[PDB]
Amino acid sequence: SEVAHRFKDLGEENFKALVLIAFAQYLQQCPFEDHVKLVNEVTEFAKTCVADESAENCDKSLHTLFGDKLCTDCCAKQEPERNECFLQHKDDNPNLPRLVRPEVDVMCTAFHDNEETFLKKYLYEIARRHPYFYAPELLFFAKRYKAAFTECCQAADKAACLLPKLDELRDEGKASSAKQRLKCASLQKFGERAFKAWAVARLSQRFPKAEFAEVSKLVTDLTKVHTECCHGDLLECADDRADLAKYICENQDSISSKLKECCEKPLLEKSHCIAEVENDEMPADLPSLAADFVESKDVCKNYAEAKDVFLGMFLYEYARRHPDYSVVLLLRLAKTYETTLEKCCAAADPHECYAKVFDEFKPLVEEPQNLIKQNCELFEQLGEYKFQNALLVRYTKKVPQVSTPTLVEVSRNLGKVGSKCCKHPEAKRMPCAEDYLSVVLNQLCVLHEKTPVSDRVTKCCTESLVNRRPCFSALEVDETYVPKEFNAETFTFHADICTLSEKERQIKKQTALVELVKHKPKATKEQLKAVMDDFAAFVEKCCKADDKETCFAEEGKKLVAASQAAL
Ligand SMILES: O=C(O)c1cc(/N=N/c2ccc(S(=O)(=O)Nc3ccccn3)cc2)ccc1O
Ligand SMILES: O=C(O)c1cc(/N=N/c2ccc(S(=O)(=O)Nc3ccccn3)cc2)ccc1O
Ligand SMILES: O=C(O)c1cc(/N=N/c2ccc(S(=O)(=O)Nc3ccccn3)cc2)ccc1O
Repeated sequence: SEVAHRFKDLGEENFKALVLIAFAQYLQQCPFEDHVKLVNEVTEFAKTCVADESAENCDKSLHTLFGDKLCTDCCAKQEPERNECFLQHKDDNPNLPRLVRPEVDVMCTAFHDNEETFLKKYLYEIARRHPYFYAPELLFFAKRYKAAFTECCQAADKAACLLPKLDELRDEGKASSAKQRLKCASLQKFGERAFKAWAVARLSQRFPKAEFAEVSKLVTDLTKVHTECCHGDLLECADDRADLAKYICENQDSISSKLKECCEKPLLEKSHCIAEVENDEMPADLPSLAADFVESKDVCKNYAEAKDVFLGMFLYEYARRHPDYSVVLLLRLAKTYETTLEKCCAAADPHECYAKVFDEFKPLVEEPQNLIKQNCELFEQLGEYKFQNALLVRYTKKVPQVSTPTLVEVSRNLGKVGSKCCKHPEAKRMPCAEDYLSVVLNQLCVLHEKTPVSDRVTKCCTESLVNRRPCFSALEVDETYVPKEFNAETFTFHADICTLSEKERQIKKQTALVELVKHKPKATKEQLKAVMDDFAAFVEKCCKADDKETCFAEEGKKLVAASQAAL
């Protein structure tokens, strides 16, 4: 009796929350009350399984049960053809209104008037926009959301208290959503082995005192935990995630010294802590990697007798002594190793063939170090917004088939690497940057997957997970792309532009830049600035003007006319 097991282990509050997240992630377009009725039904039913497991239908699988509730094209099909359909029907870019924040008094009224509904609405709106949000982490976001409203709605300045907390949590969730999106992407588009490897590299860096067999047990469980959430099995996902947090905390002395605090925290806070713990102290006495991977007379034999274990050991051994290296780098190195081993172990004398394999790594390590430095110097100069604009023009030139909204979202997100990473001491910058850029390029990948337009995005996206950043970095301007033309409807200028929020002013200014590039992909920073200058002088003119709409319309014609025959 599955439904009872999960209701018992997770408890009423969490079960009700998980089931809702599941419903809002599948039927993203269905309204809040349609999900509320569905939640009440499964919760009512689960209670009649919790009271008596001996009841009918209580013995059915969660996959079979939840599937039914939605049906009250994918609904026609039955298990296993059932769940795969609803999965394939999840939307990374769902056509939903732009969620607007009400006034603080308004927000505090609704929370006081009804707490549960207020949080069910939060869980609903998030999950429906973010179909791959790590469900257990989402309960932690709700916990904090509730906890912020309890303190700020009773305080004197309800606004200045909550708004920064709301800004901190929404930035944190957008980041959580994007990291978890990459996890699912790695599992579904690349396979269990690609995810296994990624986790082996990270947990090796984070737990360098832990033995390979111990890093293996964790990754096996973490692969289970994440496959489940990505597949939609949110109830067992949240359970197995709690079952791993318990194991880690029991066997701390075999895993890490940075765990003591996390394990004394409540169950939601505990897993959140472990998921992002600081890497432990690297072991003092660590032999050279050459001893086992280059010099050892048994390399090829170990590569033949156990390719998965030996190559797994190499990844673990490099990663456990390289926390200044991004996981994508460590995986490029591990792949390179295996690749050189494939060649050399066929040759007459393999030892001389693969003898200078660590010298074959030398470029692969330098290239990210070169990128991070370059992009951070530009960051200290430009400050962020102008840094996004630089990336904007660069990426628009490489892949101009991509929609302006996707280019503006992604280039803004790429730009955010400077503030996020150039703050750390030079040595800590590469995992931050590269491991963050993979998350942002994964977004460009998932948004493009829905409506493929650029064959270059498709190639870099599908070709590899790990080589994605060098794949885009390597792209030059598109010389085969047919420049788009300007008209009366390219740009739309109204009075409202004047009173825009700073954020929306930037986004509007960036949106025009992408289009300007889409007009002339061979355009130069100065040519683009010249047109961007005239555009600025134009809204300055009409926003100050007596009429506004007549300036915006009259001068609007002249602006697009002057922008066409001059760069
Ligand atoms: O409960 C938890 O959240 C918890 C989390 C744990 N490990 N968390 C990890 C481990 C690895 C990563 S990772 O981001 O490097 N891995 C991946 C995998 C594929 C694609 C992208 N990233 C991220 C989180 C380990 C034990 C736990 O208890
Ligand atoms: O608002 C702005 O920041 C602004 C920025 C503009 N940037 N134009 C360009 C043009 C070309 C490039 S690029 O492809 O050469 N890439 C780069 C990247 C870093 C430094 C220099 N160039 C990068 C930026 C052009 C017009 C503007 O209005
Ligand atoms: O100073 C400014 O406010 C400023 C504003 C500018 N506004 N650019 C805009 C304003 C509105 C739009 S729009 O959203 O109506 N048009 C669109 C939207 C998407 C794709 C193509 N066109 C597109 C570009 C452009 C340059 C500037 O300097």
